Amino acid sequence: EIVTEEQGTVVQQQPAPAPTALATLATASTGKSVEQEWMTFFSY
Amino acid sequence: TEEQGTVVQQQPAPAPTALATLATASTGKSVEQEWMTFFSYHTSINWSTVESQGKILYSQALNPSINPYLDHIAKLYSTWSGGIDVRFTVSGSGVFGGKLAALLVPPGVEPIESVSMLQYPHVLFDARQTEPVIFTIPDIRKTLFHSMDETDTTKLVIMVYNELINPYENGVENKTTCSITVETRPSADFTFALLKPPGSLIKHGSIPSDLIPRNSAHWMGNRWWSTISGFSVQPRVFQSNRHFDFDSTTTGWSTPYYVPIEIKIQGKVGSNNKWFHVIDTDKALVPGIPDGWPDTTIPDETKATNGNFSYGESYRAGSTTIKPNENSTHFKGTYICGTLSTVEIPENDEQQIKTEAEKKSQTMYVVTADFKDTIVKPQHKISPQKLVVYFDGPEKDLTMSATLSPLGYTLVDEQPVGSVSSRVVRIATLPEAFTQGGNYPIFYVNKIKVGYFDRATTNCYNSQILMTSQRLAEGNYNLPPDSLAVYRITDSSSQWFDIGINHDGFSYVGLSDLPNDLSFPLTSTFMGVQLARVKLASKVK
Amino acid sequence: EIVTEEQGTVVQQQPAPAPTALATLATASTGKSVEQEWMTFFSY
Amino acid sequence: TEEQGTVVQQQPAPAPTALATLATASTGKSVEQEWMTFFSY
Repeated sequence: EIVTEEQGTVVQQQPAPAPTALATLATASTGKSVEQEWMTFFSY
Repeated sequence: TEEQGTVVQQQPAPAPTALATLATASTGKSVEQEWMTFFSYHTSINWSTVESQGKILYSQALNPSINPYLDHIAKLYSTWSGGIDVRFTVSGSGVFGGKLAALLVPPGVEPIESVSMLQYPHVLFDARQTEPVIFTIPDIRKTLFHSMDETDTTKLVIMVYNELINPYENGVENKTTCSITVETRPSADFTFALLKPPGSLIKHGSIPSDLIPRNSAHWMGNRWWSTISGFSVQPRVFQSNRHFDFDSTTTGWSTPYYVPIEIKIQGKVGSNNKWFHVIDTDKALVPGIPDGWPDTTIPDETKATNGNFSYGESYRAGSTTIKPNENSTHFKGTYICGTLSTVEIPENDEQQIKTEAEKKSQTMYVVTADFKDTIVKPQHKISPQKLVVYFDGPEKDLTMSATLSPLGYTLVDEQPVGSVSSRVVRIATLPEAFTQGGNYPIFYVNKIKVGYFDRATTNCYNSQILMTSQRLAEGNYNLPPDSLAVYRITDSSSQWFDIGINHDGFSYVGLSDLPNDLSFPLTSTFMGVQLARVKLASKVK
Repeated sequence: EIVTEEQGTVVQQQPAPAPTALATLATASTGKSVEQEWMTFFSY
Repeated sequence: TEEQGTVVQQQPAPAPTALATLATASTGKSVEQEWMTFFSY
């Protein structure tokens, strides 16, 4: 059959934490807010 | 609180928002980071019915590099965190049989090609897959985030569970293959952190993912400029000149490039010989030694007598034997170098030299050794004093400057160039690499023009590919001294084998001997970093 | 299997915009109205 | 009333307060002058 761009069966595996919680700890330390930060400052 | 600078009002104003709308309507813009809405080619895997249980067909660690877009963007940042989905699309025949096991190896653990790895939680997909399998690699870490230099992350491994099998296949020694394409898509929780000041370095060091060119067509040697044509597995590899390590250090006297050798000779009255001394040189790395001065020396001792090429009939193409005694050539193990010489006519006193100055230029034969006016002794420890040139040089007190460019080599025997410690020139020490645990070191081979023979050529060893020497020289790379920068080489056939680069700069292979039948139009791809203690992978017949 | 004259599964492509938008832009600049325009005017 | 100097906006911002929280959670910070909560030789 036909397979699109994100198509595909996703399998789950034993060693596997909480993606979200980890993400938060990162942005917490990082300070991430906007995805394209180079749009918020002037570059030489 | 306050932004530096004052906003002024310009007349031509961007005021319209509709313009944007129009743009959007005709382009169909939705999301801002499109690479997150689709899988993109990463690598391909050819699963063969010869590859047995336990073999690893794929092993990558979570890193921006496993994705085209992710990677190109990472160059802008200094921090990343999050996982990435890896989608495998197996495409074989519905009549085949076989399973493939997937497993996630936590950070701090190096996987090995053993079924032991399966005494750990693992899922498996079959050879006759219908819909793609997506494995999402979690980002297990003990730090709020990752530093662009970090490599020790979760590793995805694909091992052969049950050997692929084809019924319709003949019983005769043959083999069928089942192709599998690997793509990636950054998971939702994936993100780049702080921007990195363009031009800045990575304190701990950039990952060595570009030390070997993608096409073997751009593989020049760090010893001879000719492009690589083969490899040679040796229980010990060594070299010093133009060989750089990950610290960017070099025990040599030349840069990672090939440039003309500006030299300065001096002749003296009454000299029945033709060997000369080098008194000075312009462009030079190590003070006194000319940048690019050949790395090989003469074989044995011999009287400094004028002579020409001369090889017995033991060198006539057709004889599988060569007696090194027939070779009467005195300037053996010498590097042929085209030249453009000039003479410094002394002040107005006696222009008896203006005669030797107007003479046409000769091609000098360079080498490195000790020069006792009567006999030339082979010296493998270079110094501004052991620089020796040989040709039809003037027999009158003089000072001549020349600019030469190595083009060939005075053949000595069947053995390849620089395949022996003793004949390898060095200054302080001589870098080396020995076989370590199933991983043998290699020499990159390329052809070099020879002596008086026809358009013939002999083999020349090289410790690094010119580029590795360049990158490693001008770059800020890094990797644990107990690891290897692994790359996978694929020939223009179904053959391939991994190459690991040592911190010292030498390359290894997981075989005790590489094939000859290698269809040379080659292609290399970075695999990642592995403990040296693990046997480099390969699939060769 | 028998395939008719218009038979076929339509698959949607990732990089594709909304037709209706561009569509009208055309109709608007072009003034398109009927189809066999030659039905609406006498020709020499 | 006025503080000498002008505050400008830098990009890498300290904005996160959670960082502090994490610090605090793993160190167990309570009081600011710890030497006041115990006798010392």
